Amino acid sequence: MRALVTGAAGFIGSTLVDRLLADGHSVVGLDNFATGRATNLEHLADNSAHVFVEADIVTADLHAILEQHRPEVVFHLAAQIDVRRSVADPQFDAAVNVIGTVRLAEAARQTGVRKIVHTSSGGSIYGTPPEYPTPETAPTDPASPYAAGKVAGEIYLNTFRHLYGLDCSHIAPANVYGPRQDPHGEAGVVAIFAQALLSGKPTRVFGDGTNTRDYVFVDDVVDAFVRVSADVGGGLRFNIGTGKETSDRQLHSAVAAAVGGPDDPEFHPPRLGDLKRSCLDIGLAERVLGWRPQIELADGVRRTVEYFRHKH
Amino acid sequence: MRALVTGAAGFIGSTLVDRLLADGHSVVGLDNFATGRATNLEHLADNSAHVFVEADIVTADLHAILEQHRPEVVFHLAAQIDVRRSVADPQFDAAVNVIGTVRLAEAARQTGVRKIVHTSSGGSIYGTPPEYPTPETAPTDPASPYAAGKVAGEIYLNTFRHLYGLDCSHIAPANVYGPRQDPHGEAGVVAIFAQALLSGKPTRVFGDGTNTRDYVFVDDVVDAFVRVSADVGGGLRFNIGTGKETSDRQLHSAVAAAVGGPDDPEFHPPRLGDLKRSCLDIGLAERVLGWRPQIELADGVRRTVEYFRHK
Ligand SMILES: NC(=O)c1ccc[n+]([C@@H]2O[C@H](COP(=O)([O-])OP(=O)(O)OC[C@H]3O[C@@H](n4cnc5c(N)ncnc54)[C@H](O)[C@@H]3O)[C@@H](O)[C@H]2O)c1
Ligand SMILES: NC(=O)c1ccc[n+]([C@@H]2O[C@H](COP(=O)([O-])OP(=O)(O)OC[C@H]3O[C@@H](n4cnc5c(N)ncnc54)[C@H](O)[C@@H]3O)[C@@H](O)[C@H]2O)c1
Ligand SMILES: O=c1ccn([C@@H]2O[C@H](COP(=O)(O)OP(=O)(O)O[C@H]3O[C@H](CO)[C@H](O)[C@H](O)[C@H]3O)[C@@H](O)[C@H]2O)c(=O)[nH]1
Ligand SMILES: O=c1ccn([C@@H]2O[C@H](COP(=O)(O)OP(=O)(O)O[C@H]3O[C@H](CO)[C@H](O)[C@H](O)[C@H]3O)[C@@H](O)[C@H]2O)c(=O)[nH]1
Repeated sequence: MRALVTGAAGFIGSTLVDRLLADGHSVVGLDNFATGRATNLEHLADNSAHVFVEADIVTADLHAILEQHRPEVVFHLAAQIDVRRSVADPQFDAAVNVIGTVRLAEAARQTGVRKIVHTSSGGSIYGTPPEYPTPETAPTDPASPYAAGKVAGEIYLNTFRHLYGLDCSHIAPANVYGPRQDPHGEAGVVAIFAQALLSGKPTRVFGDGTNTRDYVFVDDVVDAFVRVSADVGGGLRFNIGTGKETSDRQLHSAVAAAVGGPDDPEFHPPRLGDLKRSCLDIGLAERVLGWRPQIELADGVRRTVEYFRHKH
Repeated sequence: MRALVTGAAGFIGSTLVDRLLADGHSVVGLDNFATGRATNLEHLADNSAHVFVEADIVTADLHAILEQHRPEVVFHLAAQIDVRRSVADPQFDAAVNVIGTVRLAEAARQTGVRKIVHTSSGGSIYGTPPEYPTPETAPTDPASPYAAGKVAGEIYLNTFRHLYGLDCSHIAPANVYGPRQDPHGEAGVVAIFAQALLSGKPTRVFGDGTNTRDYVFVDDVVDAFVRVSADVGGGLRFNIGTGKETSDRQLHSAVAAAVGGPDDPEFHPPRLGDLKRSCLDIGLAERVLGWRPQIELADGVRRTVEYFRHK
């Protein structure tokens, strides 16, 4: 089928592109390189099945783009990704994550797109939830602007589903990690730890290091995207994680073990916007999509460290 | 208290301005006249307790404005109000209703504001609801971009409440009608019927005219805004309506009885985005705020028609 991936030059996006190409699809990648990198797609230069469009979802003529490329499925991964950045500038975050999503939906409903697969944030949309691991039936209760825009994105797509019959499902990942994740930002802790420890540069945890996240390997997330792209799970959000909690301190230890380096992080002050715990109930994804995470943290971390070691 | 009202040149907004001033508050009104009218505020020219700011919530320096005026409560009524327009231009609707709300919250949290009273849409946010009358416990299920943006506004304000402790409550009105509603606007059916029947111009219904709404008078809505502005109902939405259903067709008869003469409208195609039924459970507002509507449709229609006739 014809596929279009927004955020295609990014970590998850470029990985998804590779998978869709392997599955025999024609893929249009779309990105403005806000946080994505051309290097993530450079290996595709001579692949006729891939076309890249440099575009900002906030202002580009998405109607024209979709009219030309006629995707059957749009995988919407383009977003402002950093929780702290969303606190610092909530308007910008809302522009990219809400307005960008709205413009894309409005373009899509006009061009015969069958389905949009949205990227939510299973890690943050529930805020501090009533129970862990947290099912999709739990109320959204965002406590950062990033989380709020992700929620608003889902709701708008649900609206376009009612209005035009434009199908949607929402992939709501926990904390995704693996090869191609940028080690030089403030988000993407696995990447940050791996490269810093390989380079012998300082590392840090925040608060007392007891905050937990649910760490899910990129390939597993990509598989969920592909599964939900079919006429399955229409209208639904799916938590995409492992349902296991790892503390900041425990993560550091795991990455240090994989690197074979010291396990001696610095301790820095808490970050406003960051939840204390995150753990997803992944039963619905199993039931509806037949999806289960295959990669355990130890193995995923090893593969991530190797990515940094082999980097040219 | 010091109050700021966004959308103050509008129908509900200017009415709320009057109420707050009467209650002894100082008021800053803010509007860009997208749909509001200067005539709604012209009587305030000489009142020093009131200051008006011409500003667009999407682009204005809201931080500077709120820093200057230091409002304790912000009543947020500025919005793109038309469902059909939201379908025509979802991006614009989202810019005003979502981005505008986000910019206001971000300004408010930095400027010592105690509470934002948001205006949601009780009539539309539930979409086709699981029951009637519809309680606030019913899930939101918007079926127009307008409704979606209203829900998104609520959620962003709830977010700012968690993040910064900026208090918020959501007033979710049904179908508000009464004096100062734009007779020449695209929204406002009671205004449309009143204006047209007074002019002897044609009146029309969409679909087969079976679509129902909950008609709540402006003065009752304003009272709910006042009640919820206190330290009560934090983080909560309140349906503000009558809990009584009136169809597109049945309203026409009421207006014609008030105006006089003929009672025979046309019948045009349904419009994309418009729901079929709407009726709000108003129990929560009663229990929590002590709010009850005072004005019944017949009485409210008389008032509205009389107002329009006087011009
Ligand atoms: N990594 C995680 O833990 C995780 C899990 C849940 C949610 N997500 C979501 O996954 C998606 C991909 O994130 P990622 O981890 O690969 O990070 P990333 O930064 O590599 O991916 C985001 C991509 O979107 C692009 N982009 C940003 N703004 C854009 C705009 N206005 N127009 C066009 N392109 C734009 C960036 O340039 C980048 O390539 C995002 O929607 C993110 O919110 C990430
Ligand atoms: N009338 C109803 O039935 C009803 C009920 C539920 C919800 N609402 C909400 O009530 C509020 C008031 O609506 P109304 O019925 O008085 O209509 P209105 O059009 O008279 O009031 C809206 C006001 O907002 C102003 N405004 C719009 N965009 C603006 C912007 N970008 N910057 C600054 N000001 C801007 C308009 O100029 C106008 O004065 C709105 O938030 C509306 O969505 C209306
Ligand atoms: O140098 C660092 C960086 C981070 N952390 C810790 O690592 C964890 C994860 O932080 P990230 O910034 O890597 O990611 P987030 O938890 O902010 O991720 C959130 O945003 C993502 C988008 O980037 C996804 O949406 C995800 O679901 C959501 O939880 C936190 O507990 C943080 O304290 C450290 O200990 N040291
Ligand atoms: O000439 C007309 C115009 C409208 N209508 C009918 O009148 C009803 C009300 O339409 P309005 O445009 O007056 O208002 P909405 O129903 O669109 O109101 C919605 O948007 C409002 C904001 O403008 C509020 O948010 C409200 O809660 C929400 O239901 C509809 O059934 C419509 O079909 C007619 O019969 N004839």
